[PDB]
Amino acid sequence: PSMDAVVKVFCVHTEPNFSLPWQRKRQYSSGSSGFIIGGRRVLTNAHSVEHHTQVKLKKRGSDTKYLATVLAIGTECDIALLTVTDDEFWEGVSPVEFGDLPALQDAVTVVGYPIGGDTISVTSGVVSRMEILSYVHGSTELLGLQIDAAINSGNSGGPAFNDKGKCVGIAFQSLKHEDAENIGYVIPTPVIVHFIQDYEKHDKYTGFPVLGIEWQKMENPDLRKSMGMESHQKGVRIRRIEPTAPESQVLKPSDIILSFDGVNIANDGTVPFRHGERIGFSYLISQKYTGDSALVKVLRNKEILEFNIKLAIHKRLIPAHISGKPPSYFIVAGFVFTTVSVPYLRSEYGKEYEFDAPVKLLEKHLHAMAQSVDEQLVVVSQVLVSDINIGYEEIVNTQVVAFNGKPVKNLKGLAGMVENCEDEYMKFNLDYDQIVVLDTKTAKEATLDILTTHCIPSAMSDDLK
Amino acid sequence: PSMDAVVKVFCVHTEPNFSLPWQRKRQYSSGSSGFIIGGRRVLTNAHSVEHHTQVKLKKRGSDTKYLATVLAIGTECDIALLTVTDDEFWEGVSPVEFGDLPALQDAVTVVGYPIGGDTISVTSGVVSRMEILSYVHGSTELLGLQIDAAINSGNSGGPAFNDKGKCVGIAFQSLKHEDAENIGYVIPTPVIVHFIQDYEKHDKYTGFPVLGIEWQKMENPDLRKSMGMESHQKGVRIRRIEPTAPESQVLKPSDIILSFDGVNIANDGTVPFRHGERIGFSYLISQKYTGDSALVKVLRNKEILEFNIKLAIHKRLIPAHISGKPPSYFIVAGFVFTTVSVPYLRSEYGKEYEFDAPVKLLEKHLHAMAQSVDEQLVVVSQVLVSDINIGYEEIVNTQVVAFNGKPVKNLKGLAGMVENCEDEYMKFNLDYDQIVVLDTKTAKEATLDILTTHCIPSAMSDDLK
Amino acid sequence: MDAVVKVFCVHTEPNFSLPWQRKRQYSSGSSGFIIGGRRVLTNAHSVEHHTQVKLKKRGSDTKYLATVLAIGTECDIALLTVTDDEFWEGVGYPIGGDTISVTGVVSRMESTELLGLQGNSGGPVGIAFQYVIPTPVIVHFIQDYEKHDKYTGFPVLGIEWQKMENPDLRKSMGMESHQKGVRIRRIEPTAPESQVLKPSDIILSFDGVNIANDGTVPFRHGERIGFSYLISQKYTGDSALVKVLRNKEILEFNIKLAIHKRLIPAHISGKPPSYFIVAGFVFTTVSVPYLRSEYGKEYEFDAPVKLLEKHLHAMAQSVDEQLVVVSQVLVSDINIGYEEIVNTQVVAFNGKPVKNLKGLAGMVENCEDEYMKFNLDYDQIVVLDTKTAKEATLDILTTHCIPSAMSDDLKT
Repeated sequence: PSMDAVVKVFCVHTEPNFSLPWQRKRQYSSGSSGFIIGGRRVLTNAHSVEHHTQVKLKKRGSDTKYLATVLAIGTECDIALLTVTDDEFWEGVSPVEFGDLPALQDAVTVVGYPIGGDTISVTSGVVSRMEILSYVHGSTELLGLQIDAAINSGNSGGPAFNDKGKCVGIAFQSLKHEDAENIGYVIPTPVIVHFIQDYEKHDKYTGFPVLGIEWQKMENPDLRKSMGMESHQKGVRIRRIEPTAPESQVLKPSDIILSFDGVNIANDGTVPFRHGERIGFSYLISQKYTGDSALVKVLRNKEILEFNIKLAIHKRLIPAHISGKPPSYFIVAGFVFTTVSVPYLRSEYGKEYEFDAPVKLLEKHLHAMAQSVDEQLVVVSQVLVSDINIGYEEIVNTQVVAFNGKPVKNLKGLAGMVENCEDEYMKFNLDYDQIVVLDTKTAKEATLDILTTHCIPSAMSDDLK
Repeated sequence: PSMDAVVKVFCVHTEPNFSLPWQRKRQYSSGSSGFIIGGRRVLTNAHSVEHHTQVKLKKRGSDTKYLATVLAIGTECDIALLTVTDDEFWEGVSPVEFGDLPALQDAVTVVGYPIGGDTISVTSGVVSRMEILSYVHGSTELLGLQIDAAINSGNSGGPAFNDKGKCVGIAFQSLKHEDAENIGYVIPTPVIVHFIQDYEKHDKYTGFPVLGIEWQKMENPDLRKSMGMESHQKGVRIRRIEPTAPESQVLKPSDIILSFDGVNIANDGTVPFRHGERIGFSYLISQKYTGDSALVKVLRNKEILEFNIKLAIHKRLIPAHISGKPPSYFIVAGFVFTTVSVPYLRSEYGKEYEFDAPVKLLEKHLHAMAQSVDEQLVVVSQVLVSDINIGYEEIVNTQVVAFNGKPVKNLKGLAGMVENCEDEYMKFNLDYDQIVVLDTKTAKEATLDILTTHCIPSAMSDDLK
Repeated sequence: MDAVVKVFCVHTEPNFSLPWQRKRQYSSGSSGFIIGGRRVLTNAHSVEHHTQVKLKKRGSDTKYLATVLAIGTECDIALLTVTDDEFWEGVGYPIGGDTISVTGVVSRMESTELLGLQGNSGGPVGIAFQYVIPTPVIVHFIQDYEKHDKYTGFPVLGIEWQKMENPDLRKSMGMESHQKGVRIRRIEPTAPESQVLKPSDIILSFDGVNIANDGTVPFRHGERIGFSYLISQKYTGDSALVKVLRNKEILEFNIKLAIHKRLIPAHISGKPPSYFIVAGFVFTTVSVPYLRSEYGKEYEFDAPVKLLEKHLHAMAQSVDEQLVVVSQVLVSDINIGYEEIVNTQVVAFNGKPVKNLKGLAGMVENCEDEYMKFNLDYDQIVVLDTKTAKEATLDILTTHCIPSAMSDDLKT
C-alpha cells in the first residue's frame, strides 16, 4: 500500500507518419502506469500519452475505465498531468504524497503494472546515483535518480516510494540500457515540482531553460594562466554560443564562467550539490523557470564581469521532437520537401539512425547550431515517380540549399519561393553539388495528378496554407 | 501446518470415447490434492474425479489408502465433495476451517502435492485480483480469486490459506495460462459455501443460475437519450434472450436492465462490490440458488417495469460437458450419428478446436442459442465403410438437418424417424446442401454386420433404446 | 534475345486496412519480352499496382516509359506496350544488372487452375516467374485480350455439386446403370444459369463430354481431370451445351458463360478500396485483401467466424450485394462507448436492409430522422444523433488526414 492510488493508463494514439507526412498511422492502444496525487490529478509519463486522442484510467480493484483529460504534457521531463471528471474514480483513494530527494543507496520501491497485465507489480531497488540526463534523446538534460531496478513498459509512470511510504518520483524506463542490465531511472520530485508549479502558474507547460552555450574544462594550469585566471579562480571556458539565444549574446566565446547564481563552478564544470556530492552546473540552470534571470560571472580579458541573463528554452536546428504537431511537408511535381528532425531520422533509418543516416545529416544533428530562430534543415525526402520528374527518382533525403540563386532558410520560405516563382525554370541547388531543374509551368500542373495517384489530400501541410 | 488435513486423491477414471462413443477408454489412475473439512467431509476438484470408478485418499504420514465415497460433483465450480467410511482415516486430524473473502494483495499459501509425488508441497503468493470466470470452458462464469502463484496438476484441489491459517478456497489450475506465467486461481469460500449449502438442502448439486440474456453496454449518451433514459439512470441493453429460459421471456430485447435485486447496475455492466471495487453484475446472479427469484428492474419503452423472475441453469445448444453421462449415438448402415458438445469437439479436433473445427460448427458453438429445451446439433460423425454406403465414406462431422422432408430436432427424434420410416428411401438432408440417400430395407439389414466388424455392442446408446 | 527487355517497376499499393491511403513507393526489377503487334509480355505480380513501368532494351542506354495493356490476375500474366516507335526499331536479367542471363529443373513436372506443379521473372516455353507460365494459359490470356480488347478472365459454371457414386442415390434419382454425372447442390443467384438449371439436376455432359460420377472428364491416356477444366478453357460469353437429368428426364440447355461474382471478392482488379465514414465509424466492404490485411496470412483461421462463414459459404443473392462492416471506430466524443467495434457487419440502417456500401452511404445522406440506428451483427445497435453525428465527421477526418468522408466511387 497505498496500491489503490496506482492506476493503469489506456491511451489511444494517432501518430503522424514522418516518412509519409500526409498520413496518420492506424489507431492503436497502449497501456502504462500512473498514480493519483492531490487535487484531483494523475501523473504519468509524457511518452505514454504522446499523440493521444483518448486516455482512460483503470483502478486495480474495478473493471471500470474512466475517461480522462490531459491537462499538460512535459515532454522534456517525460511527465503528463491528467484529471478525470467522474467523481466515482476519485472517491475513496488516498492520494500519493511526495517525499524528499533521496540519499544514495536509499531503498526505493516502484509500483506499477506489467506489460499487458492489469495486476499490481512491485519492484525494489536502491538509488544508485544522482544524474543529469536527457529523458528525450537530444533534448534538454535534467536531474534524475538512477536506481538498480530495471523498468519496462508497463511500470514506467508508476510511483517510486521511499521506505517512509513517500513518493520520491516517477519511474522511467532507460533509453540507453538493455532490459537485462537492471538499471532504471526515477524522475525526481524537484523536477515534478518544477512541472506542476510551472503549470499552476502559467496554465501551460513552459519548458526547462538552458543557457545556450557549449564549454570546455579549464583543468590545465597553463590554459588558466594564459587567460588571466588568479590561482583561486576556477570555471569553464565558453566554446560557442547559440546564435538564437540572444539574451546570451552578452556572453562571448572564451569567457570563463566562474559562478552561476552565486554558486562557485569548478574547472570540470561541477558545483557542490550535497555533503560529499558534486554535480554538473546545469542543474542550477534547469531548476529555474523559463523567463527567470540568472547571475553569471565571467572572466573576460583577465577582468571580472557579471551579467543578469534572461533564460530561455533550447532551439535545436534538428529538433528532438515537434511537440506532437504534424510534420510539415510541401510537394511539387512529386518532389516531397520536408524538414529534418529526430523523429524524421528515426522513422527513416531506424533505432540506429545515429550511425545509418547520411553523414551530411548526422553532422548537422550532432554539431550544427541554428543560425536563426526560424532556420530549418530542408530536404527532398523522396520523389513520387511520374513523367515530369524522369531522371530524378533516386533522390532521397538530400538538403535543399537554394532556389533560383536564393538561399533556403526553411520550408515555408521554400514554399513561398516556389509559389511566387515567375522564372521559366525552377532550379533547386541540392547538397553534393547537385541541381534539380524543372519547367515551372509543367511542374506545377503535374502536381495534382500525383497527389491523386498517392491519395495525398493536399500539396502541403496546413501550417503552409 | 495444519498439513495433516491435506490429502492425496487417487482416482481411477473410465472416460467415454467421444469420437468412438460405443467405447470406454482404458482405466487409468490420476493423483491430485484435497483436504479434510468439518463433518467427515473432503474437498477436491471436480476435474480430479471426473468419470470416477473408484476414489482413494492418502494422508501424508501413512501408507494406507482409504476407499472414499463421492457425495456430490459441482462441475461448474470444479468442486467434488467426498467422504470415507473408515474411521481410522478421520481420527486425529484437525479439519480445515474457512476464512473470509480475502482482500487484494493479501498473502495466500497453497498446500498440496507435486505431480506424481507423495510429499507435501507449499506455494506462496498474493491475491492479485477478483474475477468472474469459467472453471469449465464454455460453462457458467463464477466468482474466483486470481493469485500470482502458478498451480499445476497435483496441487489443484489443495487448500489455500490466509496468514491467519484460515482456508480462503480451493486451488485451481488456470486453463488459459501456460505454467510459466505463474498465475493461478482459487475457488473462493462463497462459491464453496454455495455448493455445500446447495447439497445440504437438496441432497444433490443443483448448479448455478443464470438470467439467460446477452447485453450491450450503454455508455454512449445518444444511445441512452434515444431510449428514454433519464440522466441519473444507467444499465445495460438486452441484446437477445435464450428461448429456453422461459421465466426470462417476461423480459424483452432492448429492455434496459437498471438494477438486480436492488443493486444499481452501471452502463458497463458493473455493480459495486466492496470499498473501491466494482465487479460484473453476474456475481449477483450466480450467488443465488437455482429456483431462487430475483427482482429485475428494466426500462421498457421509456417506462420503468419490475419483474420477479425465477432463475434457472443455462442450457447450451453445444453443451460444455454432459455431466459424466455417456455420449449418445445411433448407427444405421455404418452411418454414425452423434451430437456435438465441447468434449466431442475437443476429442475430434484437439486443444485448438476453437480454430480447427469446421466453421459451420464453430458458428453454433460461439453464437447459436438453443431454440427448444431438447434441441441438439446432430451430425454424421463418420461412415463405417461397407458396400451399402459406397460413395459416402468421406462424410465427417456434418450436421443432419432433415430426414424425408422433416426437420431434425435432436438425436432421439432422428432415431425415431429412422425406426418408423416406411418410405422406400431414407433421404438425409445434410449441411452444405448435400443429401444422403439409402434404400430403407437394405440399409437396416446392413447395420448388424457393420456393428460386428467394428465390435459395436449395440446400434444405439441406451438412452435411445 | 534482343526481344528480351528489362522491366523496372515502381508500385504504389492501397492500404486495405486504411483505404484512404497508399503505401510507400517500392521498386521491383523484372524481365519481359516483345511479341508481334506492338505488344510486350510479362508477369502480373511483377506489375501489380504499377505507377510507372519503363522498359530498357538489350544493351541500350535508354529506358522507355511503357503502358500496361492488360493484367490477368487469375492467371498471373500481364501485357504492355510503348508508344515511341524507336523502341520498336528492328532468358532475362539479374537483379541490379543490365545484362542478359540464361539459366533449376525444367521438365520435372510434379478461379480454377492450370495444374503443373514443381533472375529474372518475366522473360521468355512461356513466361518464367520467381515455374514457367505455360503457353496454353498464355494463349487463352492473349486470345481473350485480342478479342474483347481487354481482359475478361475465365468463365465458370456457377454451381456447387455432389458426387453420384452411391448406387441407391443414383437409383433414387432415376439414373440408369450406364448414366454418370454430378448432382447440383446449389446455384449462384447471380449466375445466368441460375435460371435454367435447378438444384438436384444431374449434370451428365458438357459440350458433349461425358462427366463421371466423381466430376472428372478424360484428359490423356491414363489421366483424368475435373470437369471445371473444360469450362475454364472456354471464353467469357461463349455458349456451352449442358445436359442434365431432371425428374428422370434428359434436358440439354445452351448456357452463355460468365465471370464469377464472389460475395467476398478474391481481389478487386487493382481498383481502389472503398470506404464510407460518418462520426468516425469507418464502413468498408469485406474482400480477401481486406481480410489478409486485417488478420494476416492465417486469416482463414484468425478472422472472426461470422466473416469466415461468409467467405467460405455465402453466395451473393444480388449482383451488387456486398458484405459491409464497421471496420473500426476513429475515437471521438461523438462515438464514446462504441470504440471497441471492429470488423462487424452492418445489416440494417433505420429499419432498412443494407445491401452494399453505396446503399448504406445513400441512406445516411438522406436520413431526416432524429437518430441514426445501425443494426450490427451480434445483435448490437449503434445509435447516433443525426444532426451532431454529421457535424462531428469533418474534424475526425482532419485528425486522421482523410481527404473526404468517402472514396470517389461512392461520390459516383
